[PDB]
Amino acid sequence: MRSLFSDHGKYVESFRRFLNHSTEHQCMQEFMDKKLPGIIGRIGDTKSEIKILSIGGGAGEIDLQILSKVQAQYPGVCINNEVVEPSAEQIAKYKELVAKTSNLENVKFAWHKETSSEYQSRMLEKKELQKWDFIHMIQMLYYVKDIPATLKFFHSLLGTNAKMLIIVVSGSSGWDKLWKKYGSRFPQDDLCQYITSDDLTQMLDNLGLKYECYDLLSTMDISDCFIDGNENGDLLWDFLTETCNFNATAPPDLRAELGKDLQEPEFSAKKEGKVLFNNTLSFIVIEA
Ligand SMILES: Cc1nc(N)nc(N)c1-c1ccc(Cl)c(Cl)c1
Ligand SMILES: CN(C)CCCCSC(=N)N
Repeated sequence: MRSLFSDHGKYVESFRRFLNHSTEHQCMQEFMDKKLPGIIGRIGDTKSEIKILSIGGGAGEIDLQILSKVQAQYPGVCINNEVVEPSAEQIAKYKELVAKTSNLENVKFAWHKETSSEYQSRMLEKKELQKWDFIHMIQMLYYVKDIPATLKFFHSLLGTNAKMLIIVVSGSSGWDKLWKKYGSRFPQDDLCQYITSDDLTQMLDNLGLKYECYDLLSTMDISDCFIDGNENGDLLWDFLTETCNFNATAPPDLRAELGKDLQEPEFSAKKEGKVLFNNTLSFIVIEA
């Protein structure tokens, strides 16, 4: 039983089934349209340049939505958007997207193929720390080894009136229930750990930082998960379990258990002839 984190194989294909089967994207887009404006309201006050740091930037969809809200709030102001991302593949697509968008003149990008850790250490070696007006870590803390040091570090880079935004699954989502109850019966991949908003808020309370946490409901249609032999439903099985071919490798005593739970009022809600795994997201805003 190997971790789906296999890398650029079943991972990607399973991920895709996750996107085209959940409101993951719409959920974040809804937050950027209704809450982001208020949040970035003063990050550029008194400045002739706005510095934005994207950790785990990814492909850039949401990144681009963020810039747009920042731009309408600060017409004419140059923006400097740096991106910290380890995967060349992700960087390639991010670049492609930029070259197709046309409202990006006052915006200059720079991409760095490295991890947030390499960034952290490599920046602790130079001179004094460069400050940022806005930093964001969207769905990537799962891949960080030392979360506390990471949160203390990046918070120390926040300039005057600056804000840091972080997004992970909610402590009240199905994932939370899925990991607590079956977390150890799933392949241990030291490349990623389980993290919910509960864990994050406790680490933030302990670090003594001031934050605000908003939850927003999202779902993942796992209807194909109850249709024996459904090849797509099997795909979702791999993403959830973080295991390749979960259906054909997992103890008959394991899956048999999951079936009953992936339907309970804690894991998923049922309606319209559908089963919707709870994908609630958390948006934490950390003040400088
Ligand atoms: C929920 C989730 N959501 C997103 N947007 N990306 C992910 N990579 C995960 C995920 C899936 C399985 C495990 Cl084991 C862990 Cl740590 C994280
Ligand atoms: C979707 N998934 C393959 C990989 C994401 C890694 C961003 S890692 C970082 N900045 N330490």
